[PDB]
Amino acid sequence: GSFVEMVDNLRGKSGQGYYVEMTVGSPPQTLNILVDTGSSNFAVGAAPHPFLHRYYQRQLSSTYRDLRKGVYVPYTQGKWEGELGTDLVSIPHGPNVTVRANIAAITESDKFFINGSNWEGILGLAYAEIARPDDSLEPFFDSLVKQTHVPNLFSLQLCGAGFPLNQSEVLASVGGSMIIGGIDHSLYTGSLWYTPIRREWYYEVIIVRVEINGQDLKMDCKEYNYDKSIVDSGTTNLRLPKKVFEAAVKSIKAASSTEKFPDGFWLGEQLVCWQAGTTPWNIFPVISLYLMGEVTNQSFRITILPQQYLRPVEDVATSQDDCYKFAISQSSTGTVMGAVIMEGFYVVFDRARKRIGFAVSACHVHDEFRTAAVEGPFVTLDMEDCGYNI
Ligand SMILES: CCCN(CCC)C(=O)c1cc(C)cc(C(=O)N[C@@H](Cc2cc(F)cc(F)c2)[C@H](O)[C@H]2C[C@@H](OCc3ccccc3)CN2)c1
Repeated sequence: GSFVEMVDNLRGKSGQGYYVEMTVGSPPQTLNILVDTGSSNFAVGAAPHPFLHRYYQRQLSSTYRDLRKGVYVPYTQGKWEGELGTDLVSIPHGPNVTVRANIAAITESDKFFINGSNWEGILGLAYAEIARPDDSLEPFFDSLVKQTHVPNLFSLQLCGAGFPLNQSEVLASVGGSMIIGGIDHSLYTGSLWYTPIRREWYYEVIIVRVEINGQDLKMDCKEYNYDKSIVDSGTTNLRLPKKVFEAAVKSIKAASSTEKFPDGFWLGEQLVCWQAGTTPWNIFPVISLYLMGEVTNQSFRITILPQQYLRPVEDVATSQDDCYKFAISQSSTGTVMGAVIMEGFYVVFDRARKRIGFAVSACHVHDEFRTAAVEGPFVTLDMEDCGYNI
């Protein structure tokens, strides 16, 4: 591991997001910021909000510059409205550099901030193409690279605990690592496999095959990427296109058929609980996603365990049972490889080489019988046809 200063700089959990500490302004104002590879705006609470115990105070920053422009960002989930400006930004546990970056000062929001998440802003790490108001608003990471010598690459190790973290525990627990400008080899085991970034807007990839316990889901691969497939730390669940979700759930139900679960469970809405330590991991199937490789006609697969797709939640009775929610849900906007999927892997966003790398995470949750995996190569033909074109 060559980036010790950035190792263990993340906190949080899949259900509320993973955040990194940042400072904005002069003198520096410390804020916790949601790491979001699924959007491209850097925005911070800039006005009192019931769920915020701190916010960006522009009038206290001598380096604050007003862009005299409003900004609106409607995500899939919530939304916020703000005022554009620029200011000096640093990452305490990051590269020892300070950059001037665009900042959306959030003045109004709806279903955006999360009670108890401990974060006050969002760091959109994707490309300018999806930045609001438009692509002229340079994203933070682009500014970082243009203004410093930091390599155009970042890597994420999101660490799920495998069990519930109460409010005090999640504040004292290490949630992972965001290595800015490099790859830290202590964060993964085995080899890194790379899939092409199809197009630079979201971190778009192409899934070419899906297996549930080795059984081919057997759908036209274009269905897996309808209308796109993205890697998104800002979404908890693995979200799948309607038809793919229907097929996957039918197969996961068939594989786990020795136990019957209520429809509410499969809808990702209700928890299921087992007596302490008795979660029947073995009845649940592993899920493999095959991704386009960088070599013509070659693919590789990432394999996740139910310890990734079943999200630990506290029992509504705080009892001693081990409880979980099904973290796979339906999408109308394409596949979203969310945080629960990212928790099984060290993910390298190699912007410089337009590729995303995956390796088994040194912090993925597993059991003595099965582990997450990244394996290759596989001969795969016509993978370009798996991509969707509007
Ligand atoms: C339930 C709260 C949120 N949690 C739990 C915590 C992560 C979730 O699991 C969850 C569930 C769903 C169904 C959606 C989102 C979501 O929108 N997540 C947002 C980031 C985000 C927004 C927010 F309001 C609150 C957040 F905690 C994080 C991502 O950017 C999506 C948006 C989409 O790109 C659209 C887009 C639009 C404009 C500009 C750029 C991109 C692809 N990536 C998050």
